[PDB]
Amino acid sequence: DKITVHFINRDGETLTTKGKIGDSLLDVVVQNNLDIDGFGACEGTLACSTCHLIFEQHIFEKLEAITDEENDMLDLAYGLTDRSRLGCQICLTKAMDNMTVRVP
Ligand code: FES
Repeated sequence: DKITVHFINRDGETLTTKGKIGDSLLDVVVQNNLDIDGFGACEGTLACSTCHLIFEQHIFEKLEAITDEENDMLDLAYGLTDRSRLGCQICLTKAMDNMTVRVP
């Protein structure tokens, strides 16, 4: 199944695209060639902070439990919020249809 995801880019523009249930948010950016500068540098291997996304609170609270490995890297991210995750760790579910995520 596919869902719609909106990305607010760091230039304030919204990029709307579709992703498949089970794909990571990095897969969504890559597969759809979204023009988000520098996003996903390390290719989803927890060796960068560049796939950092800011979530809506209601989505964030139902995401999978964060690992220490993700958290340690995420701690170093520019514009870290209490609703932040590394996007390459987050896989799409139907709860996320029409959600908005933001790139700081
Ligand atoms: S793409 Fe590097 S940790 Fe997510």
